[PDB]
Amino acid sequence: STAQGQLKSIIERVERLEVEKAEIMEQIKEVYAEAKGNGFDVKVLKKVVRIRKQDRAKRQEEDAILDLYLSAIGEILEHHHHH
Amino acid sequence: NSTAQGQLKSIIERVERLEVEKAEIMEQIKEVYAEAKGNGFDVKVLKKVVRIRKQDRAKRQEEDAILDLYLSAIGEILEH
Amino acid sequence: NSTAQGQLKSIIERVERLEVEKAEIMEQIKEVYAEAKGNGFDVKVLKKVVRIRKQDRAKRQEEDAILDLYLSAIGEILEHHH
Amino acid sequence: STAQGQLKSIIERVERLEVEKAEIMEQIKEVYAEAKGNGFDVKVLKKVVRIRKQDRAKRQEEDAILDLYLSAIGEILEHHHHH
DNA sequence: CCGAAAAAAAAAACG
DNA sequence: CGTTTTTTTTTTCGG
Repeated sequence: STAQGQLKSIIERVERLEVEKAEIMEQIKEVYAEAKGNGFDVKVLKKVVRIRKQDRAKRQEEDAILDLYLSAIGEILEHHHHH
Repeated sequence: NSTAQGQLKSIIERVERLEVEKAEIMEQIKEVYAEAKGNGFDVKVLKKVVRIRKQDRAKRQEEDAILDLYLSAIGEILEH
Repeated sequence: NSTAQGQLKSIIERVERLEVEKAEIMEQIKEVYAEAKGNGFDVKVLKKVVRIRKQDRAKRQEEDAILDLYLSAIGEILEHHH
Repeated sequence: STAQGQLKSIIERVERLEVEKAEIMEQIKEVYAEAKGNGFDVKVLKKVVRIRKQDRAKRQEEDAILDLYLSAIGEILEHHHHH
């Protein structure tokens, strides 16, 4: 039936995507293992990745607000030029 | 603290790319579930179905692992 | 602040006693495994057996939970035709 | 055989102990939940409990070193009670 | 936001 | 010692 087929496609797509996600997580562990093999401190590395992630989030908030300012300026410009 | 730092950069950049890909996957999963809800499905029940199937596969590999432990223990006893 | 201080110490003290008890339990578990090891058992295999049995109990609990979801969803569909 | 019975008592004792352990973890979680219900921040509470645990480890190590000093002094005292 | 469920990070046991 | 699981903290995600 159509509902059985929809169910099957849902479970199938989710399970494939989660396979891919597990592959990504495993590759990340590969990078950390190689970093450790070259003498790096994995724990501080993970802390660095977390900190850079947090700073990146702040920058994106700043960029969205920045775009608000740019939008208001854009309206002021179009109004200035015509009339 | 010189020529290791160039490698450090490759490390962090590779990690950041991989986590980008990971977030893209998570987003696709969320999209599939939201479309399922839009087609009248209960996302919570769907996730429980996926969860149980995942646990069953994990158990099956676990039992393969205990089997391998048994065969190894026997071989260790018989070799020495 | 002030009045909360009496509650704070009672909380931390009860939790810390409970953590004492939990650590004592972990010690007893290690004792059982060590004595079995002294009797020739393979501790790793034993832990795997305990772990598999626990996974079976978890799986059965999950099956009961999804069963309840099915029953509730059926009740939802039927009770909201009227 | 006797090894079958030993196996069974082992598995049952461990499983009984892990039952007890899960009940204790539940009591801890409940205490934190009611504390939160009284307006506390659970995360900071857990951080404090962890810090006190770390202090307890530090003091017990230092107390063991203290015992080394006390024992050596005791040896000097037994030597003294001879002169 | 909450409460459960996944994942990351931290801690510890085993050889 | 270190590694390779276990335990805890942090994060996710639907409601």
